[PDB]
Amino acid sequence: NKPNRISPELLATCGYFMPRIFFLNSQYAPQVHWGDVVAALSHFPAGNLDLSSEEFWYEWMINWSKVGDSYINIANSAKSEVSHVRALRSAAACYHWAEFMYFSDRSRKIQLREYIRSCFLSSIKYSDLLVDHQYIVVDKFHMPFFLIFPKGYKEEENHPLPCVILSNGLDSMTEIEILSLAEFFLGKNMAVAIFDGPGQGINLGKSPIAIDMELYVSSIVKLLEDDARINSNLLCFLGISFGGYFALRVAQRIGDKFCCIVNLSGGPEIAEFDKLPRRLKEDFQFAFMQDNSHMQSIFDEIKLDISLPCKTKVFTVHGELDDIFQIDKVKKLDQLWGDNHQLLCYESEAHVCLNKINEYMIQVSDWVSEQFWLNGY
Amino acid sequence: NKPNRISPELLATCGYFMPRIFFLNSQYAPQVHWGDVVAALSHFPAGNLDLSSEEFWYEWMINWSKVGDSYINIANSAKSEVSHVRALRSAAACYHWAEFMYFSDRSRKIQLREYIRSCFLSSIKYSDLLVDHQYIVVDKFHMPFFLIFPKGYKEEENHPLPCVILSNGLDSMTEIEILSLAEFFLGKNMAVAIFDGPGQGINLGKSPIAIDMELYVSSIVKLLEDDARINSNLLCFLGISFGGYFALRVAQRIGDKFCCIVNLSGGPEIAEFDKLPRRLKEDFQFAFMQDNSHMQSIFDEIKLDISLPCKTKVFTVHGELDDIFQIDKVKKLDQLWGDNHQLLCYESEAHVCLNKINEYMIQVSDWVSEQFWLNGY
Ligand code: NA
Ligand code: NA
Repeated sequence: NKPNRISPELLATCGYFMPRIFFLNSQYAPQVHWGDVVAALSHFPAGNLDLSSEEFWYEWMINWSKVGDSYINIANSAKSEVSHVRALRSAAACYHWAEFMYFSDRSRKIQLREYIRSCFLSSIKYSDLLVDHQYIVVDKFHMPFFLIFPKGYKEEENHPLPCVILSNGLDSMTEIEILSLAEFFLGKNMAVAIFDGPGQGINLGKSPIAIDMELYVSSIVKLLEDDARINSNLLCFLGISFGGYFALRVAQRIGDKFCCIVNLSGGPEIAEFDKLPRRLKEDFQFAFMQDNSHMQSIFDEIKLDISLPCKTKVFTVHGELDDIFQIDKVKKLDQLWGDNHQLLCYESEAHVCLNKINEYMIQVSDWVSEQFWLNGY
Repeated sequence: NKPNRISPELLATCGYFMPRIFFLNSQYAPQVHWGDVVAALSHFPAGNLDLSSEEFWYEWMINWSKVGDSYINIANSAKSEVSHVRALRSAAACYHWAEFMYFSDRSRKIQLREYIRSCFLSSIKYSDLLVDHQYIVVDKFHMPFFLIFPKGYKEEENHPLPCVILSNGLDSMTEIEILSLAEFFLGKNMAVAIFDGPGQGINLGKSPIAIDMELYVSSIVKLLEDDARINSNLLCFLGISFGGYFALRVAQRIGDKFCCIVNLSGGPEIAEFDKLPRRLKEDFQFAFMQDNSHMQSIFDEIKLDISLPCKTKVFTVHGELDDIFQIDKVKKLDQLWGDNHQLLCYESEAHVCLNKINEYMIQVSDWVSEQFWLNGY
């Protein structure tokens, strides 16, 4: 018998995704341990090493689902609330990596996201964080919304807090990657607003993702203006990935509502749809609830008019080797937007610079604090 | 230009150590991100893949030192206390993986452990945990000692707390692996006592490790008896690795002082010294401050008399494929010690079962709580 280990071939093949799967060391956001990846991949079928193939991500979903199931069983037999919550968090992380690049069974993907959201709402019950969970009605759309306050927050012993609104990317889950980012702002005694817009979080596969996501952000701003606990003159919008694209839109359309905006590896336009690597064609197809033939036209419409003015301070983190949002288009935007746009460019980093996420989220969090201080906080 | 990645050959070679390096998702204990491992190993010299070779661990120490240095620079330029502490923790983790299997420069290894301890004492200043740091005098030895209380602890609003004493293994650092384990008990509103006995933590390479570590544990017990904040009738001793060996000694010599004892992959005797794999000969040599020729005699003397009675409830977690503490010797002890010894044996797990550490620390923490409840807590 050999110890349970990940195949060298598989580890190599998954190199791009390993920084995504581990993500950020987080207190509240579900996170995998190395052993969870071993549990998922130790018995992964050999000869299945094509990141672009449907068969790879089927086995990926199946194997990660097993590890999630194992943690739900630990959670169900847990002898304490603290153990129960630890197990539910581990389960949620495993189910997210099961689903995030799986698009072949719409009902199964939605089921896995429901598992994650059920785990999250259970974790909140036993957490030490004040979570204000509600639906924001935008026209006929009921938008899931979480307003989260720093550790030991009491309204009676605090002035109104600054607030960071954070957007999902194409394939993130709100309580996993976005809550992970949000902890950097909670750690600095800021409120955070995380949300499931159309085609985002729990709504992925239910409603098509909205290109004009600023309309939904506008409704969050209106809520924060009405909340006495929040200083609406100290607001930041942060987007990761495609969420970073929304961050550039917010800068153009409603930028004057924000002291500052953070773009984590979003861009003003996406690379040619047909030539997208890995599973990204199916990823974009699933989010927009459209087939291959309709997607380039959507990419055309997505493309920003970069001459339309940037109405606040923007900080972009981008990788030179990003194959989804090309660095040349980001640098063109950086040049045009001038003193209002700061670019941190990582020379040897792929899409979202995930080898640097710990160091750049330190820098980004301190930059946001500075912009609030520059607006007299 | 290719994105910074770890060589397939290197990832494969390091498979045994990757679960050790990532360890446990921790709130206080320093922990690496995936990106830190990439920073360490992306430019690791090719053709250097022998885990048993001195040249491998020299380059390992050099490359991990670079990443630690990078985090100290982030810490020194940090614009907030929260950012400063995040950076110091990341630095401490990197310096630990630089040193933990490096024995060739005594002064450099001690220097790296001093860096970690300086980072830790700085992190305590800005932490939300009550840390009682002092020296326990045992004869002429001044033993570094940390009594840590749960989050939001106030003596005036608490009865005396149960306390878990945790021991280092051969190559752990007290504020890294041991504090990581300790968080499972802090999470359950227990006090934790972590310490640097002879040849342990900051004392590794300064004093030879003491085979009779129970003498130093006895002095901790006396301190906890005198502390009004601690219920001395609700004490647990946990050891990891060689620390688990000390846990078996404590069970034999002063077991009646403890409600329960946890042995994380310690054993009653070590495998033949001469045939030890990887860097373990140099590891044991360094800890005992002795040369190759003296080490088998020490292993002889280390070997327990398993007929000497176990004086409390013991829980052992062990891997079938452990190549340091053979499972057959652990199972012999389990049989002899009877109803007072419980064995969790993982069929396909190597030394310390690190692919299972998250799930088994859930089970272990709940088991300790149960033993305190069985002693009327
Ligand atoms: Na307000
Ligand atoms: Na006491």
